[PDB]
Amino acid sequence: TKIPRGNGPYSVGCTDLMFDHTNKGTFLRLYYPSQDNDRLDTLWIPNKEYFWGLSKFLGTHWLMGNILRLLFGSMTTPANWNSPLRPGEKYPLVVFSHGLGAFRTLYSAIGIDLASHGFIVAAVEHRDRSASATYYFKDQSAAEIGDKSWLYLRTLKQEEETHIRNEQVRQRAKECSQALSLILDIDHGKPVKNALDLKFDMEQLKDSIDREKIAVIGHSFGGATVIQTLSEDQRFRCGIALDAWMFPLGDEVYSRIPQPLFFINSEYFQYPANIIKMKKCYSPDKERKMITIRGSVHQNFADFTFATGKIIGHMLKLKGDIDSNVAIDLSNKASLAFLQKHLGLHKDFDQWDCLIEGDDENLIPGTNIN
Repeated sequence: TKIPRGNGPYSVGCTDLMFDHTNKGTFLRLYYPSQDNDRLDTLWIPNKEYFWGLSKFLGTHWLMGNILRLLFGSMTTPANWNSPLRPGEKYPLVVFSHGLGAFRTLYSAIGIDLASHGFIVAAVEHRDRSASATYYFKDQSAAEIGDKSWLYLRTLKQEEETHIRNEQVRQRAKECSQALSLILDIDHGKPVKNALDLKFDMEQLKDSIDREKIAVIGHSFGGATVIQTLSEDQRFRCGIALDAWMFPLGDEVYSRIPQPLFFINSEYFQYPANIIKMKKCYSPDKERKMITIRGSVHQNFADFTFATGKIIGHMLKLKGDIDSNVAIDLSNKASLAFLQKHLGLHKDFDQWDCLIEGDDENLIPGTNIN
């Protein structure tokens, strides 16, 4: 793998939680501070149906699914699969929301970095038909046999794009809120039968969460999800929207977000109709920060920026002019300073306070669109 290891002092583990087993239950990948750093063996894209889903998203046919699976089917991401939770402290929690055509495992560079700095991160899989694929179980017996029911991205007609994208962002916000409720309930002793049979005992999460230090983070469709979630759910104390795609949001949302909100944009994705909606969030009674990463494209926030070499990266728009490792470091470090500021963490993340103001060779303060 070329997906970077976490830069923080904690070793990082990974597992999957589905509860309840149904299409209305919560599904998330958990990245967390590990007790042991035994081996970096987590499978990046762990089922073949996700390659079929990716293929349908990219508008290709049956054959490209099998090529992507041949290329990436065994690629790992640097986290200890089912490693025990590091005991004796309460961790801040991030709920993470993926963009259109993605699913829970494709922001491991972001999730492993936050975990290596002492966060638990819950990367949610959406059941809104925005994921390229996702699964659930029709009953408890199906969950015991591993007899998965698959759900693939919904292709939309232009006529319905406004209505359905707004219905999707509302469901997505409900899913971020449900996932938070699952983790907080486990933190306070709710017994849960994970619908997946994994060596990670969810009991370990008992009294492991710092309940006042909760953030929501998301990319693209996920950035819109950040804003919807903040508007509905004051348990989320701040939001970080990575290249927010603002189109799905209703105008009622902009006046309802008291929490601090951070926009981290790619230089090469943003456009005036998008930026104006970001600027409708600004108000002298609210904390809003915006930076742009110089030489970055949309995909610099996701794991596919690390999946290919420099030249094929640029050809496919998975990489920009900036180094993929340098982009994600600026994103993760800026995020850490912001989470230290607005969650009241007692760490050294304030060293990167300058990246929040866009003070780096590789950052623009605010936006090039200005």
